[PDB]
Amino acid sequence: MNRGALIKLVESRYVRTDLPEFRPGDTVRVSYKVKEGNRTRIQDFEGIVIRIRRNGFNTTFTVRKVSYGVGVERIFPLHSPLIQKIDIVQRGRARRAKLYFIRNLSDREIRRKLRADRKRIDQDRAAERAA
RNA sequence: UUCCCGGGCCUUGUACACACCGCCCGUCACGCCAUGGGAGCGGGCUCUACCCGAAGUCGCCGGGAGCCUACGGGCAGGCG
Ligand SMILES: [Mg+2]
Ligand SMILES: [Mg+2]
Ligand SMILES: [Mg+2]
Ligand SMILES: [Mg+2]
Ligand SMILES: [Mg+2]
Ligand SMILES: [Mg+2]
Ligand SMILES: [Mg+2]
Ligand SMILES: [Mg+2]
Ligand SMILES: [Mg+2]
Ligand SMILES: [Mg+2]
Ligand SMILES: [Mg+2]
Ligand SMILES: [Mg+2]
Ligand SMILES: [Mg+2]
Ligand SMILES: [Mg+2]
Ligand SMILES: [Mg+2]
Ligand SMILES: [Mg+2]
Ligand SMILES: [Mg+2]
Ligand SMILES: [Mg+2]
Ligand SMILES: [Mg+2]
Ligand SMILES: [Mg+2]
Repeated sequence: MNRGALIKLVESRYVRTDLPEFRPGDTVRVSYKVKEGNRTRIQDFEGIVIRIRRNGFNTTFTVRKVSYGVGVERIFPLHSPLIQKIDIVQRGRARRAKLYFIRNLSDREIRRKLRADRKRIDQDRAAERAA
């Protein structure tokens, strides 16, 4: 038997392919399904992805933002059915996979440390030319 | 005729005139009032140094690059 393939097989029913590719440092908008009262709604969480934790179907990513003077971090399963869509709002270029360090940085310092990833921005623009 | 008691005349000092049985000082005791000191406690104002920093004018850029061309330009946008 191949235990890995069995697991991949169980996971296959839940795997997602509709979400855009992004890297740590990119700024991302996650439209997330949420439950309140008496209804469910979609709430956008927009911020820098500081971490992508890979384990295939089980990979998760972490998005950090400042909300009314307070740092907030959300952890999302990359294949969650509660993510309606993810929008790339900016491409950042980091020089490491985990950006924990920006927790200690001023907004000004972060803006210096993560400059726009012009290579991947151009790529986005080259695509998005629809036939 | 020094002393005690009463008085008369002259004079002298007096913070006494209720007139020396006068006036009056301070502790202590009780009561009230205001202030000072006092481990500290609370608050107001202020000064200095540094960290972060909105809006905004100003200055640079405006390109791996968008839009308007009015194209040796402008706006977006970026930096300070
Ligand atoms: Mg396994
Ligand atoms: Mg199998
Ligand atoms: Mg909301
Ligand atoms: Mg942020
Ligand atoms: Mg849905
Ligand atoms: Mg006599
Ligand atoms: Mg006589
Ligand atoms: Mg006499
Ligand atoms: Mg005398
Ligand atoms: Mg006299
Ligand atoms: Mg007292
Ligand atoms: Mg006192
Ligand atoms: Mg006192
Ligand atoms: Mg005092
Ligand atoms: Mg005080
Ligand atoms: Mg004080
Ligand atoms: Mg400091
Ligand atoms: Mg400053
Ligand atoms: Mg130009
Ligand atoms: Mg400007």
